[PDB]
Amino acid sequence: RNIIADKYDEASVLFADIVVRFLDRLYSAFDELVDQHGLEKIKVSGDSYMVVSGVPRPRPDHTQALADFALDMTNVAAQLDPRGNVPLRVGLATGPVVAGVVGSRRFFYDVWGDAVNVASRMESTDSVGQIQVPDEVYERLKDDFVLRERGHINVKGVMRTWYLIGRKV
Repeated sequence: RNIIADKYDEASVLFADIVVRFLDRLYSAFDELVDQHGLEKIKVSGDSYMVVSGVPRPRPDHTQALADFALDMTNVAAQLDPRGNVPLRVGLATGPVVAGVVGSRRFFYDVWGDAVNVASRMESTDSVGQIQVPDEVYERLKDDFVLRERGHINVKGVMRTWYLIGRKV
């Protein structure tokens, strides 16, 4: 009741692993590749890379479409590392799969109110480089913080706003 699942008698699957800054560099190029070849990257846990061909969108040439992808992928991994040293393992199969959507559930903290609205509008009308604030936060900071007025903006009425310069040292 939480999974929509569809059988595919034949698709093509690719797993890669290479296998902080370095990882993200490669993977961007792989993502670009996936988009170039018009293929589908599947989210998987723990640093391994997975691309599918023929799913969700069937392709008469699904295996070879993937094979071509794999060949580019090695040519990118090839160079493009740390010192002079990228070790990429890549695996391909073609056969039946099941594909579809998993209905997981998450729990997040969230906040609502006028303060959220006021904060939103303070950001989106802020002057670049500044921290913009209403009267209410000004009142709370004036003693310990130094602030300079901006003036009266229409906030989707009319409010006075201040820039927050810094602490008082």
